[PDB]
Amino acid sequence: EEPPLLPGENIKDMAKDVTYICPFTGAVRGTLTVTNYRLYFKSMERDPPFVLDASLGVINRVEKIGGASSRGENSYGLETVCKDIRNLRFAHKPEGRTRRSIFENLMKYAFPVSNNLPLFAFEYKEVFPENGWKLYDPLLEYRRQGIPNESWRITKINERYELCDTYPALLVVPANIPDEELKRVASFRSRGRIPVLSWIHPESQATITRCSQPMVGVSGKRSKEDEKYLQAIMDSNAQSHKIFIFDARPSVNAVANKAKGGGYESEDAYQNAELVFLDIHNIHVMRESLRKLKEIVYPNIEETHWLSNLESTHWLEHIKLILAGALRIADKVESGKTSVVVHSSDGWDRTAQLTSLAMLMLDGYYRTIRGFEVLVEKEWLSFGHRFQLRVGHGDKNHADADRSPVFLQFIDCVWQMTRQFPTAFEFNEYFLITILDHLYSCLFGTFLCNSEQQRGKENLPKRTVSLWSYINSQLEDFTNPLYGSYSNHVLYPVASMRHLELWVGYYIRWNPR
Repeated sequence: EEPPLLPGENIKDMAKDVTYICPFTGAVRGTLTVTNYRLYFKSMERDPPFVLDASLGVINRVEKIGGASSRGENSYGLETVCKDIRNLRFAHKPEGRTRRSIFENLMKYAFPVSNNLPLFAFEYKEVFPENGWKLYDPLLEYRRQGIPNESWRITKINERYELCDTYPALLVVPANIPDEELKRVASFRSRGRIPVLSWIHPESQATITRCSQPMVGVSGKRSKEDEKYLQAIMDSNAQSHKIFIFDARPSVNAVANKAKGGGYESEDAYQNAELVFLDIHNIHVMRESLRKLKEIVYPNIEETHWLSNLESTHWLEHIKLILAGALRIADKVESGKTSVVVHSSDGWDRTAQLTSLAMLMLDGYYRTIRGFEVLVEKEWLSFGHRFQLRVGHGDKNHADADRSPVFLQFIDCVWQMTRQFPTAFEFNEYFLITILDHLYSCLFGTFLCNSEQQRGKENLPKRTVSLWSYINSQLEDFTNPLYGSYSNHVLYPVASMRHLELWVGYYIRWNPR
């Protein structure tokens, strides 16, 4: 049958008598349709009609299966490798002459950018009541935190992204630090990502600042400005008992960076700071782990060695190290009334996972649907997480080594806390899954581009629809009924291989059980 079309979506090609080789219920012949948004397969040869509907943005690669030298049944066809923790395989009849046409169209519309075409987000013409782009207001988010105040001021030094182009326009720094100062520190911190305020404790004033690695290099080069800057962060605390710096990386990776120009804050250089390594691996290790998870989870799980196989992917270990890291950060702020500086190498992957998770543990606001959206727009989008690069939107280079499931791990971690505290969050699992589905779909412009500056030049608010516009207009679907009965507004999940579950709802949701 015909695939329901969204305003702006059009059919680009369709093939009759194509067979979908379901790993769960056997071959099924029907009609394959390709639009500028989805891949839609439907067969009336079953009751109810078998339907397969996936957004094209989830396709990684398209492979031709079989050739002129193939006889087996359903041996000639196509297979789409998906970001969805699944693969879709279809069989075509050579005499039907549809494969090539579908292959080319799948290649064309699933990878529009590689073909001088626009991401569907720019074609989507739907209109919603609520406007997701007006949801997050920096100046106001800060006002809610009580910023600025006597210890922290707002600067405009980067209002034109001149200080750091992968940072937001407004930045909160120590009240006693001048702009010419920031410029000096911006020179010592990789990519100019200087330490800037992310969150402040409502009562004690302990702060969570974020940044990238210090350009220390093989020779212990220092920065009077950077050192003074961190000192200023400490002098901003009443319970002024030193300051903690959480370096996301394993000790050996931090040293290896020092060898290439980066590094970490030494004991000698920063006398009033204690640095802790959190052992969270790089994007390459994370991509490799997810790959292994997919192999054992789809299509058929080998039950005899599920646990040992899961252990070998290390996926849950990474989820654990990330949560445990966020925990260490929240605890030091809450209980230790101590300020913490968070960084890694570029301060836009692991650093974003840590700040946002600790903030979810510390600020109940972020646990509300609107609060979470603000969290994502704040710590992830505005701060420079390279979504476009990490997901590879509309780009056919499936082997790109910059692609890594960083935001997915984050969302996975948020889900874990949701399992351990069923009444603490106003949103539900469906809300997180939806966020992950649209992270790949490219229906909304929310997760496009690699920095705030970029999203400004592309004028996304005026050319694309915000995912939040869709969500906030049907909150019923994304509202958790248990929310509202949680007094203690500080969460402390347990980061253990015994308390963390593999998110079956996302990684294994395709089996018709």
